[PDB]
Amino acid sequence: VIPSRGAWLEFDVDKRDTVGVRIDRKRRQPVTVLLKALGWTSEQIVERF
DNA sequence: CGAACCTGGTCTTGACTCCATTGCCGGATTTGTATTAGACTGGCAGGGTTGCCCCGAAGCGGGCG
Repeated sequence: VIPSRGAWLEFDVDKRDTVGVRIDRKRRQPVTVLLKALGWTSEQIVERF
């Protein structure tokens, strides 16, 4: 997700079957942690996915 | 055959002129330092976006003692 003058972010499936948020070129950081950082429950994730 | 002549360099005397060269000397300018008393109390900030290669370092899984 490329913005103009913002901050990059990526959701890359690794060598294993794990999706990972890389915000502003940080480390692997799986995406359910990012949804919980949006306050999304694990139940809300389960309902969504 | 001998005597003067005028004039080249070669040099000397002494007076005249003119300008460097300090030395003050007084003033102008300029370089550095100090001092401001109400209260103020943690920064903005884009280059990064390659490809490939070698290698050093962390980190964890794996067997292990």
